[PDB]
Amino acid sequence: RTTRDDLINGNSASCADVIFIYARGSTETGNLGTLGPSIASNLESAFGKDGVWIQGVGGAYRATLGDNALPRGTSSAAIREMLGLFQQANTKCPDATLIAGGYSQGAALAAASIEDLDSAIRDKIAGTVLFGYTKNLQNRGRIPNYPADRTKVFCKTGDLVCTGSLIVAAPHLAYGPDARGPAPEFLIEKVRAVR
Repeated sequence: RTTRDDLINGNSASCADVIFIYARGSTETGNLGTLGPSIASNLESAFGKDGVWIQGVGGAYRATLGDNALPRGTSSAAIREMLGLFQQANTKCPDATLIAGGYSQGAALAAASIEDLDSAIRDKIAGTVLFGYTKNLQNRGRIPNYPADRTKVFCKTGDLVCTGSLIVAAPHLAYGPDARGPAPEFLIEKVRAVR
């Protein structure tokens, strides 16, 4: 559904080979929102249901509208939450390949948490997909400290949050097809290339 806690509910003896951590958009449902379940179903078709753990960023990430106006596009508490989930994946499942994603405020959250990681865990994140990336212009289409070749930004023409605004126009609401197809396809290609 819109809530997946496979990492938090898993343990070191049940580790999947692939762990996907995803941050939803502002005021979205569960911990996966509108796009996360689509990405998860496509990953599960490729790796098998037991080949991948799906984990949304819940806990202290409350995905409030107002926190988009904070300097990094989200709150420091949300960033600590997603950093703790990357650390939990690295500690519980040292051999797992990580992949990540986020929509809107969740894209700003994924970018800030990846920036703030140490290199040992960051280098385990084989690919990251961002949709409606609210810091696209500000970060010049990149995630700080993370390679461009591991990054795939879905920023539709006319999605004004990708050009420095916070206005949500119809292209911001149109990432469903990307979440069902090219975004999980990119993550799967990066995981296959490493494993």
